[PDB]
Amino acid sequence: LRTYIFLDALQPQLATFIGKTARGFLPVPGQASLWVEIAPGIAINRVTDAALKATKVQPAVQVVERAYGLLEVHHFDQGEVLAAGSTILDKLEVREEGRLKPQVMTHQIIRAVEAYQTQIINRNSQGMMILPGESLFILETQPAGYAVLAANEAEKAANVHLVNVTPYGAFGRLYLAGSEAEIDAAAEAAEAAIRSV
Amino acid sequence: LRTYIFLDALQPQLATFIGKTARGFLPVPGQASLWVEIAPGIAINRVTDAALKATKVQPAVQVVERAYGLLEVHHFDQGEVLAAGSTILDKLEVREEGRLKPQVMTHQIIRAVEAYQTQIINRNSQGMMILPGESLFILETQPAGYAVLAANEAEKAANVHLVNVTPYGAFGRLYLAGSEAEIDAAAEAAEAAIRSVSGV
Amino acid sequence: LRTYIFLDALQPQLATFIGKTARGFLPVPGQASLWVEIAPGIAINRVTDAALKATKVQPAVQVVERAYGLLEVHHFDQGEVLAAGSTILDKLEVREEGRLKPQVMTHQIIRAVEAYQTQIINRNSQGMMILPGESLFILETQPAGYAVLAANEAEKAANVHLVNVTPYGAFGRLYLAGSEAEIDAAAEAAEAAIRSVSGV
Amino acid sequence: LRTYIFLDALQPQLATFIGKTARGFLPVPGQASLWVEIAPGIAINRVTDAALKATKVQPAVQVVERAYGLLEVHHFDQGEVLAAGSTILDKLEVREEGRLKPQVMTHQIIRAVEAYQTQIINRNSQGMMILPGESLFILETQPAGYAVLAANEAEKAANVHLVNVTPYGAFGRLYLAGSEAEIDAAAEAAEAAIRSVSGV
Amino acid sequence: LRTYIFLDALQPQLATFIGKTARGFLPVPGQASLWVEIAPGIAINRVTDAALKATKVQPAVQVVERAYGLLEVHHFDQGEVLAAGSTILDKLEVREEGRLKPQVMTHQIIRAVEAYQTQIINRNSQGMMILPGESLFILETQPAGYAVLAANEAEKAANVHLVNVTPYGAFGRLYLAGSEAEIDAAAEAAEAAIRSVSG
Amino acid sequence: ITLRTYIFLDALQPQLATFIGKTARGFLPVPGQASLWVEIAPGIAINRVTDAALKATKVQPAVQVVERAYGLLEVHHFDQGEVLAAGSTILDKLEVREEGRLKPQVMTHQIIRAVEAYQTQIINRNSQGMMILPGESLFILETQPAGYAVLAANEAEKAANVHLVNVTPYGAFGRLYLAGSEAEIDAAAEAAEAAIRSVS
Repeated sequence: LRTYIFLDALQPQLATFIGKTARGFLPVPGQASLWVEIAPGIAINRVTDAALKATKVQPAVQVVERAYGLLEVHHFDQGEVLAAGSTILDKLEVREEGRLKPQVMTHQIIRAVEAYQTQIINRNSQGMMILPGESLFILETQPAGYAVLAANEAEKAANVHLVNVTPYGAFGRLYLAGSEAEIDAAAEAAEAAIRSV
Repeated sequence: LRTYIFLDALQPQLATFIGKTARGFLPVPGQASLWVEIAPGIAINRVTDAALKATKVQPAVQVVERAYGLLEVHHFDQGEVLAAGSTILDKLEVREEGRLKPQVMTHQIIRAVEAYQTQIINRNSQGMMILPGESLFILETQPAGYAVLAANEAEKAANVHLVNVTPYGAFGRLYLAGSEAEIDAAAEAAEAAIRSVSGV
Repeated sequence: LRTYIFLDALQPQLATFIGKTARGFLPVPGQASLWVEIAPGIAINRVTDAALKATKVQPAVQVVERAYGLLEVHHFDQGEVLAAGSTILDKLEVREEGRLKPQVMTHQIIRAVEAYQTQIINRNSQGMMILPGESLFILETQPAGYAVLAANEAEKAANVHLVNVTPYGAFGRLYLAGSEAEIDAAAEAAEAAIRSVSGV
Repeated sequence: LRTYIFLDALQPQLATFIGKTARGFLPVPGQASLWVEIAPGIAINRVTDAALKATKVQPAVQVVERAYGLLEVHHFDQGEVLAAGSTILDKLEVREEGRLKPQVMTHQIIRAVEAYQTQIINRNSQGMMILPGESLFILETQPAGYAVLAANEAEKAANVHLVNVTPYGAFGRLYLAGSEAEIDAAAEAAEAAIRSVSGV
Repeated sequence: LRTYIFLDALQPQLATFIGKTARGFLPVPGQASLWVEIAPGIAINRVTDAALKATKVQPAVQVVERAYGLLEVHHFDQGEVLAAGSTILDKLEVREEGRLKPQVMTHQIIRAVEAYQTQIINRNSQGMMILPGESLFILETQPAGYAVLAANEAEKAANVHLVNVTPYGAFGRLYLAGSEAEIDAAAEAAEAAIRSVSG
Repeated sequence: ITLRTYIFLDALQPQLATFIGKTARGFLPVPGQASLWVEIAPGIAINRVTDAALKATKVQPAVQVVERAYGLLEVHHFDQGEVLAAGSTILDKLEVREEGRLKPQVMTHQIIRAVEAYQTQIINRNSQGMMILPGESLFILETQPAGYAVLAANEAEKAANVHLVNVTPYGAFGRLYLAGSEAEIDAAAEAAEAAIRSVS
């Protein structure tokens, strides 16, 4: 069990980013959302099947990457999602606390990003544009799944733009853009959330 | 000469969108930008060559379509971009006014788009994401090259988000997202810009 | 109103194929499914919005192609889908029978396809694989949206494999694979379904 | 029958370019290569099946395009490929000279291409890279399938680089790069090759 | 030498899957098929060159991924393929047994997969589609190359559908779909095949 | 921060610059420009390096790749002083000196003489640079960290008449493919290996 984290309600940009990029059943803002990462990757199919047979949740994500596998299930009813999470933990025979604790590989604020840099960031991103002169928050977590918690709590806490989030792979990466003050608040919220796991 | 439109200064989102999609030298906001659409599209390489050998402009775009060809050249110095444009028009043996006059084919404001619909829009888009509940402006131009004018002027006129712009084909398509009030102003600015262009 | 076709229940392979290629809310087998193709295409966003604001349907497909636009909406409740259809027709200010009557443009059965040909078919397809020696049904419809009706009814009628279906463009194209007799039955049902559609 | 051209032996770069882009059985240099373009395109699967059932040829290419269809079949032995053509001509009730006689719609040499322009060309190309300062030959043929003859004979006659070739659509497009002298010879050989083709 | 496995005759779905996804000279059902995986990845070009210079085999696959390299060569004549393999081993100065023995990290049957889950599996797959209500066999091997043996032997033994096989990467993954009993017979034959190779 | 790669190229050779321009996501260079490559871990932290170089100099970035584990930056300018000023800024920022970089090691280096057509066809289908043609020799080089592969490419191209087939200077291992005559490949390989060995 690499990642296990429950989002009580998806913020609009995160839900929209998942919808623009994920392969599965799109979530909408406000739905509860549970994320589960495990190894080996292909074995996530066992987790998905358990959750879907037990509850009415819908999966936005089942990724099997080089080494790991990641699942998202969602529903407008928090308890329906939480019911799916309990089922998953029973199938895995581990409790919520047996999850790997998230580590922050990088947390940095880059002020007044130059146009040359935003152009490359943006060409590699599918979320909101970072525009020249905006501040950039970059967060790298390990394992990758927890990046969504940082993204959701940051968006909840400040007026910022979700540029990109990658909650799978060796490392989970998050890009936010906004004014310096809003990015400061978004960064504080994201970090306070990762450390609360 | 189908399209010959000079943008005095690229607005930030349009410049960023070009940075996301162009296959040439990426621009940056504030640069002057000339877009030239021609028929036949195979001659675009000769037009590009004329502009580049005469001036210091950098080309963000050269698209050879099934019929039409599109070029973008830019520079911070408007003089470089207009020098390139003059070179092009003189080679084509046309005057700027000889360009096709653009027409607003289709224009629609869709208020408070539902979440389901913002997903299909977003998955077909590379610009800003439209969020559920935002209003959507959809514009079609003929010829298609002029859609970058609608995008640039809309962004100048209103606090809207550029979701996507496609300035090549028979019709140029533009998608903007924002509040209803912002989209109202962006829509009018986009349409007023298209109709302000003299030509054939 | 180019295409307007109601599918009472999505067959498993067609629903799975939509799940593979659609950029909207993926459907599941057994759901009612309405497909709407219009000209001008760009106006599909207004059609989609009207259906989503009026009903609980979810959209699997919204394709802005070139001159046409295609929408799919679905729901397990046939009533919600029919309600969305009437909402669309009223928004378009047309009646169902005002749709273009579809025509079988081309229909072919290739018996016992060679391995060298199945490789190329499969590389241009996202559905089931056609295996060497299986028969291949190739269908073209006009308008293109009705191709999903041919696919759904063929799967209803025969034990065949959905290789690929493309219900957007000037002609809709369908590829099915299976034994000769089953392909004969699939082609019959697909062609009959197309001819059973009323329109102009 | 739009295109019917027999290439006695694929030249190395053209064979390599096909290997890079085709979705069938990759050829190698020196093999005989027959290219068949037909209308309607959807009938191409039926022509492919006839050729494969009658001979040992392997198909590198089968593209069904919005109007036309293109097939490539090849074999180390010219006879096999000629046998496949003989079968295709019999299946079509047409002779070799019943093909459309191709014509050179466009032919341009752009000398000393600027670095900015070679970038965009290269990002839209899968063959050899054109390097800054090299000359660029741009040819268009109609029917499009004959563009591979222009490519094969240009490569036979001159030390030039195949940048890209597209043998389908309304026009076949050929981009070559090299020194001014090499490109001059390649252009003349290409144009002569197309002129040497008989047909309606 | 990470993977070295010989398939006497490619089954139809496996051959077709290779044909739809591989970058190379596409094989056809019935051809003999040899798979070789090594590290360093880029060094697979030496292996390919030896096999092609010595025999008439055609390569369906030469993948250079993050870390490893994978080759497939095939021919209707098992003799050409076996001659190509021994040439490879001769050039590597290795014997067939010096290969890493494949492990079985994941092997699971998921019965009656829900439509939500099949839609995702399918959107990530290029083989046959798994349909809602079918059973799913999932198998992971290390090294990845050996997945093709499980696929070929599974298809030979049971009426199942090849959904996907990825014989390159850190781990070789196999997805089969079908009825539960047929999937059980397929899994039986696949697992027996994997653990029956020395190394 | 771990400084995996730091290497300065005095002048980009034509094929390398063209390959960067054909493949990279950024502001793409032209031949003759000075080029600095910086690879670090953690991957996303490359953004700090980029920011420091851009805020202090006029360099433009051709590359900022954040892959599975590492991040790679390229900055370039015709004035070597701008590029070296950017490099000094980066090193001062990272608080490391030039020689604190990970020393590159020639991992795999091999020449494959007279490559068969079956093999070139696969290599080419997996490559974006020049073609390798059957019968040409192939130089394959692996480097660790991957960033230093560009030095081998540039010096190999400077030293011999070879073709850049592909270079991947990011990932776990940096890989270089060159094609040419046996003798030209021999010289290119020697020049490439000597350069890598000479990095402190």
